[PDB]
Amino acid sequence: SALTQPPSASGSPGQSVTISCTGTSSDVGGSDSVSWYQQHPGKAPKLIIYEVSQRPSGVPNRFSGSKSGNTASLTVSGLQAEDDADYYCSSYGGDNNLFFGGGTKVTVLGQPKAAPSVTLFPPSSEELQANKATLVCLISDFYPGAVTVAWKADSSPVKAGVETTTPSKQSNNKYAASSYLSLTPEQWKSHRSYSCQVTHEGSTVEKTVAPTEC
Amino acid sequence: QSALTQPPSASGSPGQSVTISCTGTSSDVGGSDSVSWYQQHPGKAPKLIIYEVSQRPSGVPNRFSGSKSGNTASLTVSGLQAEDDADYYCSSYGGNNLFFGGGTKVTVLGQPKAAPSVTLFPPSSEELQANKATLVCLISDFYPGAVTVAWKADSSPVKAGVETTTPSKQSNNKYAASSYLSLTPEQWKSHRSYSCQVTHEGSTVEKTVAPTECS
Repeated sequence: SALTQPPSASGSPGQSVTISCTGTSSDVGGSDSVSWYQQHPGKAPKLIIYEVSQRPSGVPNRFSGSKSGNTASLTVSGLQAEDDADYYCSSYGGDNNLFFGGGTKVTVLGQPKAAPSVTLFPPSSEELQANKATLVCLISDFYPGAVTVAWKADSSPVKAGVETTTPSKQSNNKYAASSYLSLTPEQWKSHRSYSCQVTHEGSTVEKTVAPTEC
Repeated sequence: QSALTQPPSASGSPGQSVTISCTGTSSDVGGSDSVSWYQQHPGKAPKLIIYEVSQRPSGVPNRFSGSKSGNTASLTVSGLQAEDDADYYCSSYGGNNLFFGGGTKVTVLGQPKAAPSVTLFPPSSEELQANKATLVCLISDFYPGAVTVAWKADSSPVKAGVETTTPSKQSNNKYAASSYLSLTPEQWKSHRSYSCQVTHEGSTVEKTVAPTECS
């Protein structure tokens, strides 16, 4: 039996948002065992409130928890991009039962546009010794999290051997991805250069690398 | 690092059994019979599946069993079913605070296992000229799509400046990710080496790179 949370809530940077967690007299209304967890997709939930109002060590004083009757509430003030996450409440009930809310996705509205930083790496000596010549185009610090990548061998398009990872949000709240091109040492040494062209929000960043002169 | 230690992953095929551990100290896991286990499917609420070491809440099948020996609690899932593929967490009371593990991803194998290809790249000449010395540890062609990365500066663990992408399925239906360490040129040039350690299916692969006079 789930506790009741709104599926979504939102706020702009620096604003406050309050989200609720409705249970029954025998769980939320029954004791001070209400906890709140903040979870970024693909990461473990982080405890932000326990015993209705208590913050663990390291949780900013911007997160406040309270309860009135059968409804617990979490308020997040001075919203920051890192606060954009899923929030789950829980409460013990009778008979060793532990109830969880269905989660609230809190959206921090209007986050700033950010162009990608692109760094193109030529093949490592270890992999060239291992008869491999992979290039990696590291793409970081971009927002929103959608990019397209094209590769060139000299000035010509590369139509095979390309993989680009699905962008993931990193600790600076901006996206990262890597495009990698698996070349043979012969393909790498036979061209004057390779280039990675990253398109983000209609603007392209191009980087070029060439076989070592060392 | 979480208060209790759980292995980052486990796997098995349908019908197999898996056992996952949760290690603490004598003041938490080994001090009482208060270990709880929680199951969580991506994008869904966690669910309590074991409490007080061995107790199953109503409706949790007997395929799930919990035990404890000294400072280590264990959860066994027998006859693995598709619905068991999830993240599993433990918790315990401590000397009367609550301590948690960092979670174990349990994968019900959907295709053959595949060990990752790990390629470690030193700083590129262009970024060094731009006063950056980012290293990239490319990890590809692995299954299950669960990986843990750690970096070392010489033999010392380095946590600061590390970012690792969430694994994503590539055109060959295997996973890829990259881990990048944002060093300054001073940090890069002043150490003997830097290493990328990739853990997958309980085994660790390490790659090391060191500065050169010419890039």
